[PDB]
Amino acid sequence: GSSGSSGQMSLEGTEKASWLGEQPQFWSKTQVLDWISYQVEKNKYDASAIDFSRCDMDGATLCNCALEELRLVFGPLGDQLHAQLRDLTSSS
Repeated sequence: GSSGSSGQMSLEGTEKASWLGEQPQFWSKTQVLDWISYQVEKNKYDASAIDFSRCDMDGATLCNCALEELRLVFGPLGDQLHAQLRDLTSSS
């Protein structure tokens, strides 16, 4: 907007990620929703469409879920989330 106008609210947090270090297949009901916020805050998504109530996937269900599915549970944001999950499982 003008002279910053961003980054003036909650700028502290350094305790690793609850979903960092473990594959997407061994994720918990919390880790999942926890990973979403990360992609929702990075993609600048309003996050006023996704249905967290529908995201009951613990972990194995997320990696097993389908593309169109993630798009119906996380709105149009799924298209972006899937791309990420596709790399997590892919591994090196």
